[PDB]
Amino acid sequence: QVNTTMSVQMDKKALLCCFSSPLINAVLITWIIKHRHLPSCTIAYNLDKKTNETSCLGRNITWASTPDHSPELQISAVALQHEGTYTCEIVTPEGNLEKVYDLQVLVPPEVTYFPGKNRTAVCEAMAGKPAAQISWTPDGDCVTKSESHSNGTVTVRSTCHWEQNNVSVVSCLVSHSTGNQSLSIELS
Ligand SMILES: *[C@@H]1O[C@H](CO)[C@@H](O)[C@H](O)[C@H]1NC(C)=O
Ligand SMILES: *[C@@H]1O[C@H](CO)[C@@H](O)[C@H](O)[C@H]1NC(C)=O
Ligand SMILES: *[C@@H]1O[C@H](CO)[C@@H](O)[C@H](O)[C@H]1NC(C)=O
Ligand SMILES: *[C@@H]1O[C@H](CO)[C@@H](O)[C@H](O)[C@H]1NC(C)=O
Ligand SMILES: *[C@@H]1O[C@H](CO)[C@@H](O)[C@H](O)[C@H]1NC(C)=O
Repeated sequence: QVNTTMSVQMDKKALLCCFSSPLINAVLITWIIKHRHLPSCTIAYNLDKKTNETSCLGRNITWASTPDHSPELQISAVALQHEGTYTCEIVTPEGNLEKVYDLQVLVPPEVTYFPGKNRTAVCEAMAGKPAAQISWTPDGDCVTKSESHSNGTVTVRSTCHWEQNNVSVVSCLVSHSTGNQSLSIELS
């Protein structure tokens, strides 16, 4: 329930801090990783016996470094499969402690822009997470179509037409939390 929401972009490295203190007497540290559909996996470290185990092979999930006073999980390269709950269960001589992360994966859209026939322009934001928002300058008569994909990404495709014959150059803004992208299009 009490958790840290964390947003990480595709292909970037993510670091999930369990705690950072020389005072916490951790005997065993376990990360439990849960997904909506994908099966769960675990990385565990025995600080007493200096031994470790993993059921996360092929998921690019490891200990950032050997855990001591700053136990930290590392995702070397974030991918859609990484979205889920990351729970750090700490066993100390006094009892149990926990740190929960809710990891969200952001996918930047792949954009394209092009003029069409009869003073139309097309702006597309391919497979973004969340869906990108497309806006035009100046205002046109547009049709925007969004397609949700099974991986959680959304493709947005916009086609406009401008009445005013004083309009020769149009601008498309593709807004996204990972960064805005805009380009101007010369009408036919
Ligand atoms: C994390 O906390 C937020 C805000 O309270 C909540 O919306 C979300 O569902 C929680 N997630 C988990 C995995 O507990
Ligand atoms: C964890 O286990 C793997 C496989 O047994 C090992 O290669 C790795 O060095 C261990 N990690 C740490 C932080 O000791
Ligand atoms: C693991 O990450 C590396 C880059 O650090 C990447 O080349 C590889 O394809 C990734 N493997 C999986 C299964 O995600
Ligand atoms: C998500 O699905 C779309 C549509 O199949 C695909 O174009 C895109 O490459 C996928 N995204 C990722 C990050 O796998
Ligand atoms: C991206 O564009 C939107 C819409 O104009 C704006 O609200 C937002 O501040 C922009 N983001 C950045 C980082 O400039």
